[PDB]
Amino acid sequence: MTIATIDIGGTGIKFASLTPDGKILDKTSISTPENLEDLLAWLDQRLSEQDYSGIAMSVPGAVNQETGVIDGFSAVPYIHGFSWYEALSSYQLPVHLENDANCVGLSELLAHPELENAACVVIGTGIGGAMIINGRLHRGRHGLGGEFGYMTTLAPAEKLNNWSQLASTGNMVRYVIEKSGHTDWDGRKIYQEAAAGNILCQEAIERMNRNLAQGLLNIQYLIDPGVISLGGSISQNPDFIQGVKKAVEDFVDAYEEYTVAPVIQACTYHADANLYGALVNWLQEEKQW
Amino acid sequence: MTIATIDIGGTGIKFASLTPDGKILDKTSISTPENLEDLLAWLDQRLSEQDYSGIAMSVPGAVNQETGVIDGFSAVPYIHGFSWYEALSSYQLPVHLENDANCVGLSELLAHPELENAACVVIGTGIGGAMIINGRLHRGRHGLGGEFGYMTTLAPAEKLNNWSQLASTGNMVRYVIEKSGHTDWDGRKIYQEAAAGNILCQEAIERMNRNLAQGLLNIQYLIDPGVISLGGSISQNPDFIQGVKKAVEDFVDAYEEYTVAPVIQACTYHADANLYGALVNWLQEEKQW
Ligand SMILES: OC[C@H]1O[C@@](CO)(O[C@H]2O[C@H](CO)[C@@H](O)[C@H](O)[C@H]2O)[C@@H](O)[C@@H]1O
Ligand SMILES: OC[C@H]1O[C@@](CO)(O[C@H]2O[C@H](CO)[C@@H](O)[C@H](O)[C@H]2O)[C@@H](O)[C@@H]1O
Ligand SMILES: OC[C@H]1O[C@@](CO)(O[C@H]2O[C@H](CO)[C@@H](O)[C@H](O)[C@H]2O)[C@@H](O)[C@@H]1O
Ligand SMILES: OC[C@H]1O[C@@](CO)(O[C@H]2O[C@H](CO)[C@@H](O)[C@H](O)[C@H]2O)[C@@H](O)[C@@H]1O
Ligand SMILES: OC[C@H]1O[C@@](CO)(O[C@H]2O[C@H](CO)[C@@H](O)[C@H](O)[C@H]2O)[C@@H](O)[C@@H]1O
Ligand SMILES: OC[C@H]1O[C@@](CO)(O[C@H]2O[C@H](CO)[C@@H](O)[C@H](O)[C@H]2O)[C@@H](O)[C@@H]1O
Repeated sequence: MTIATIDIGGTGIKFASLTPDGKILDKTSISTPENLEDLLAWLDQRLSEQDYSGIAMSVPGAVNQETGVIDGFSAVPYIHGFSWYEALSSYQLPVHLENDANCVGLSELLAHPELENAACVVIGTGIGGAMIINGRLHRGRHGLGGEFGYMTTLAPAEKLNNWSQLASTGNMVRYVIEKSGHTDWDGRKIYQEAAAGNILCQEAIERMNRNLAQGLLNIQYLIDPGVISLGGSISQNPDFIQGVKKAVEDFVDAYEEYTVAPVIQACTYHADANLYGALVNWLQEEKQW
Repeated sequence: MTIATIDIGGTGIKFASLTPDGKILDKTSISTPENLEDLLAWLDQRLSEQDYSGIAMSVPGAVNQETGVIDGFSAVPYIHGFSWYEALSSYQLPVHLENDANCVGLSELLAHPELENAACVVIGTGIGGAMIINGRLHRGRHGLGGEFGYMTTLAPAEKLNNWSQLASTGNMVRYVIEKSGHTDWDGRKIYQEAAAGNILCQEAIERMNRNLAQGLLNIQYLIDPGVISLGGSISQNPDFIQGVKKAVEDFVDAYEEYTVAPVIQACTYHADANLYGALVNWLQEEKQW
């Protein structure tokens, strides 16, 4: 059994053949096509060249599990408005799709197959997330389960002041860009410069970690997960992870109200997390998990 | 089949015989006893006088479903630190207990047996809650599921600024008490006086509803329930319910970020909500639901 596993994003399309244990057997990618018709022909070319038992996909936007339709909006607009169950029917394979942040959450089941209740917070330009409840994805009435970036941790005012706005890597970058006066920054450089003495980076980091810690304690007391995994590029840096944990410890010690602290850990995967999670989504929906 | 149903609180102990459809067949109460030994003898007297098939209980504090022990702290301290499975073993009946705010959430299943995913926010002196996920109570790793009163909607500072502090009936009362200069207030009087022209009451109400609306949109975007039910004494007033909904509509219209609005409704029950919910908890744990 091989699963044709597909990650569609603005940054490119990946196609990989995975085993049911989650081993990548081969991996290829192209630049995002200009039109649906060029993507379907690429996908036809990849699918045609092994005997696949299933097609699993990580996509941006909100999937309707009943129709195969991806709603909402994303960086790849031509993927929306039709049934992928129909678009791929001719392979006569079971097809499942799932939203990318949910995929990242499910990839943790491969790494930690004993997880029952878990939250995953994917930190990028904004903040997306996922919930697992008794070993399964929790999607919610309107597929909005685990949209932790919508959480307002300040009173809305001129701006919504949702978590994505206050606590994301993109918004830490946007803040150092505004005060440094130039745009040659990313999260990883902010870290090097703070380590080198750079005061404004030190402070960008402290605000970031403190806003994350406030929002992570909310998640802990609202859904009470066994663990919260942090994903996205920045969670791949152990200095970020240690800084967030210390920031959480500091809230807990300061407010007598707090008893339990969340268990926090970096996501296991990142670069291929959507492949692994789209795989694990396929296996669960087909009940081979 | 009759279930001996018990609600233990600081305000008194209720004992009622319920049918499995949720009909109260008889209902009695006493003042909270001064000691465990007087409560167990009262309970023995009530239990002795019909043929019960089960014992269902609503209790304050955190229940350990495996041990029957109620942890934490409450207004009735002598109920903590022992197994109620042991304390009641001699009746040789199935015994289940559940925390009171969770009970209130489960009472909604009696009123609305089709609920799959639901949040319940119990508004009193503070804010407690419950989550239902696929028709069952979600308790979480540390029985903290649905402790929505712990959610911080402002940055912590001198005070934690958790939802219970900013949005509860008790804290609306505490605010009118502080500015009116006297203590002859409750939520229901605040409403009459605001209706009569009283400006400070009008404002207490507006702050209350606006803080509730902010926190209710968080719940909607974080767990994405089909409905949020509001319980506690104040939710029994239709003017409060209408004011909260309008306050939510006003956030939605103001922030382009918001698409879906929560469906909000008053809890069906209040005065006997713990009895009904403790009943429904019993039936689910015994798989007769
Ligand atoms: O998993 C979707 C996938 O399965 C196929 C057949 O292998 O279609 C089946 O599933 C669809 C979704 O419910 C049905 O509408 C269809 O009629 C059924 O045969 C493929 O056509 C499709 O890509
Ligand atoms: O943690 C994985 C999570 O992050 C994203 C966005 O960063 O990963 C995508 O973009 C990356 C570019 O930095 C790639 O390395 C990665 O392979 C790609 O999927 C989300 O798409 C993903 O859900
Ligand atoms: O690899 C670390 C680092 O590089 C980034 C830069 O955007 O992503 C690149 O490398 C990934 C491998 O980790 C690829 O999947 C991706 O396509 C590539 O752009 C970061 O996301 C990551 O932090
Ligand atoms: O539901 C608890 C209740 O059941 C009884 C027997 O009717 O005890 C059973 O359940 C306990 C909880 O697991 C066991 O420890 C016990 O050994 C078993 O017989 C009552 O004793 C108890 O109140
Ligand atoms: O909505 C029910 C919820 O409210 C409480 C606290 O108000 O109800 C208890 O106290 C009331 C006094 O106003 C009583 O009317 C009610 O019968 C009693 O249980 C919580 O205990 C309950 O969970
Ligand atoms: O009944 C409405 C109103 O009265 C209060 C006052 O505290 O509770 C009393 O009445 C209840 C019946 O609704 C009883 O269960 C309770 O014991 C009694 O004190 C409020 O809770 C409620 O809003």
